[PDB]
Amino acid sequence: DLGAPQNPNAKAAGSRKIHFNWLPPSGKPMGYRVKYWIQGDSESEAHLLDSKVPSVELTNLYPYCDYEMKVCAYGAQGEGPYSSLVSCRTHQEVPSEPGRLAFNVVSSTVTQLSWAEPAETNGEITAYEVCYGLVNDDNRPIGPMKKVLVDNPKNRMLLIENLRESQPYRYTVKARNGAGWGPEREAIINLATQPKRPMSIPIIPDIPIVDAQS
Ligand SMILES: [Cl-]
Repeated sequence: DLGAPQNPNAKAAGSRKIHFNWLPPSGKPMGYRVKYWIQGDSESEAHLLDSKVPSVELTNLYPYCDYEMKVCAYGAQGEGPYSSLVSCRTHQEVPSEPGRLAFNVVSSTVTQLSWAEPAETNGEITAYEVCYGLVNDDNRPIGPMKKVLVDNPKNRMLLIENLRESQPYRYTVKARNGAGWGPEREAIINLATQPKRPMSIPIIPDIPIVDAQS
């Protein structure tokens, strides 16, 4: 009789891969079948992976995601029983870019900047960082970018005042999670060419409003 594979054991091998191994059972196993799924899913949603050796690498997994898996051996009698179930979480990976930058332009020197959360957070987002700087026409920076420091970096909007009139700026936003910073979303805009709309600001502490010429 083919026994259950023994000491099933899984470890994350990145954000998108898990290595799962086990000890061969007694009884002339000819190979193994691994079933794996996202913790919470059903077993018609389970993936089935064959292997000829007592380990596999699971691939094309979701970052920062709990998986469940188990493995059986097969041989002359067919399939033996499955191992006990093991769980393992993939690593976080940096988020994707934030959503496209939205500018609500108030005046020739003031604009609100906002953005959607990254389509793939690949973890929990703990901060955004906004940078901005003067550019010419080739998106060529004129001097250094500035980075904005704020009390609550999880907010997805900023008010920027005292920008240089009739001058284009590049703005970037990136997001951070436990794995670090992802790619930036960039936009280049000159407030002079934008239609203006007034906005209301509550007179309260901690409004995230930044002076562009510190
Ligand atoms: Cl990976």
